[PDB]
Amino acid sequence: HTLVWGVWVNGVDQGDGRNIYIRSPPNNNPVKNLTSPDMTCNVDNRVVPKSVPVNAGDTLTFEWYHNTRDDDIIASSHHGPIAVYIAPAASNGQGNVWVKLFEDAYNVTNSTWAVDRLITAHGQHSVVVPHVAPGDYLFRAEIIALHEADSLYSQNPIRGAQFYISCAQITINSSDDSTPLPAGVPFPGAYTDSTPGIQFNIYTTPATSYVAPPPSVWSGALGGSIAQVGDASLE
Ligand SMILES: [Cl-]
Ligand SMILES: [Cl-]
Ligand SMILES: [Cl-]
Ligand SMILES: [Cl-]
Ligand SMILES: [Cl-]
Ligand SMILES: [Cu+2]
Repeated sequence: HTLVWGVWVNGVDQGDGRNIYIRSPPNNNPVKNLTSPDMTCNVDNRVVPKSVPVNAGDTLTFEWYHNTRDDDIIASSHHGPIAVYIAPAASNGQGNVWVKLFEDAYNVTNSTWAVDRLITAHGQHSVVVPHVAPGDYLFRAEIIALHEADSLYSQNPIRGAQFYISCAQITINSSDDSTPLPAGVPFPGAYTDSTPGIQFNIYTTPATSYVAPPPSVWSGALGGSIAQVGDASLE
């Protein structure tokens, strides 16, 4: 159970974005139905009044929280991967538009899931803004909590993978457009019951075996991190 508070741009807090530049849902409950329209941008997908200005090459940091800013972020039980996707805003997230910019899943090197790292990072994870066309975009940050994912939601709706989805409105101002954005995948649609990484037993299946759901990270993506970029208590 987690939500996006706001974003940082090059280590500068853009302030509370909830219902402002984040298409915030009403609460922190997961999406679970893989065919749901709610897979696009969560349960209240609508235009919000502000879009955060960035330039290509900026570090854009999403900041998550549980109940209040800079709290426990997400329950530690919620082990799973983190991904970020981009789509042109005019799409409203519809059709074959979502391009993956970032994936972290299980990290053998230090025996962490992405979610574990997110908690350590005070809810903060980042992407480099890609060299796409100037204009308005949706950045879709997605946490998959796997603690109940040994069952399919379609078999038992009390369980299943849990999707914490947040769409931020981002305006890319300066960009040389050296990596034009291609068509992408649909949400809903890209994840199905058989997709790798949707049905997974963290209790009995080795985490080193986990494969995150496709699609693969786009060739144009410039990277990211899961790491604190600024101290929210420093304000
Ligand atoms: Cl839960
Ligand atoms: Cl950190
Ligand atoms: Cl099942
Ligand atoms: Cl990949
Ligand atoms: Cl490319
Ligand atoms: Cu939860």
